[PDB]
Amino acid sequence: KVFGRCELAAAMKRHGLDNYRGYSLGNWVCAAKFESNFNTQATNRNTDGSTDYGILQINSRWWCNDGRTPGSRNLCNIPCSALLSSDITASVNCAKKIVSDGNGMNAWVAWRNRCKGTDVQAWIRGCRL
Ligand SMILES: [Cl-]
Ligand SMILES: [Cl-]
Ligand SMILES: [Cl-]
Ligand SMILES: [Cl-]
Ligand SMILES: [Cl-]
Ligand SMILES: [Cl-]
Ligand SMILES: [Cl-]
Ligand SMILES: [Cl-]
Ligand SMILES: [Cl-]
Ligand SMILES: [Cl-]
Ligand SMILES: [Cl-]
Ligand SMILES: [Cl-]
Ligand SMILES: [Cl-]
Ligand SMILES: [Cl-]
Ligand code: NA
Ligand code: NA
Ligand code: NA
Ligand code: NA
Ligand code: NA
Ligand code: NA
Ligand code: NA
Ligand code: NA
Repeated sequence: KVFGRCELAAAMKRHGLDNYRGYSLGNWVCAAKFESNFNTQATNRNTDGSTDYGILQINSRWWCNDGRTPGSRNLCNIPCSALLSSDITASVNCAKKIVSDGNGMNAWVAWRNRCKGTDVQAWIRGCRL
């Protein structure tokens, strides 16, 4: 599923991401834009052989099991495929664990490089929330 910008903002807010660990909703929407272009089915392979899955490109190195990432962990206790669902529950629940692990949203390189310090409010501008 490819979410609309405000559609995704609403879904994230409902799932408790607005101001989760202090990160306003616009941060999450911005992260999602640059990670996946709002596409739940997005996948990308990392240089180390791990793979990123879903709207927030959660990595199989630590967070989900895909059966093909040697020496990796599955800290969200989910098959990586669950992160590709049209229902973003699994992605959000896992993102909550990731963002709580010490480095906040810096875990998402694209957030650090493209959203951090920017006017992220613009990402939820005009949305009925
Ligand atoms: Cl779609
Ligand atoms: Cl957009
Ligand atoms: Cl809502
Ligand atoms: Cl915001
Ligand atoms: Cl992989
Ligand atoms: Cl994801
Ligand atoms: Cl990696
Ligand atoms: Cl594995
Ligand atoms: Cl594990
Ligand atoms: Cl599994
Ligand atoms: Cl959803
Ligand atoms: Cl933080
Ligand atoms: Cl990570
Ligand atoms: Cl900011
Ligand atoms: Na899009
Ligand atoms: Na497996
Ligand atoms: Na799926
Ligand atoms: Na999803
Ligand atoms: Na889900
Ligand atoms: Na950018
Ligand atoms: Na930017
Ligand atoms: Na920010």
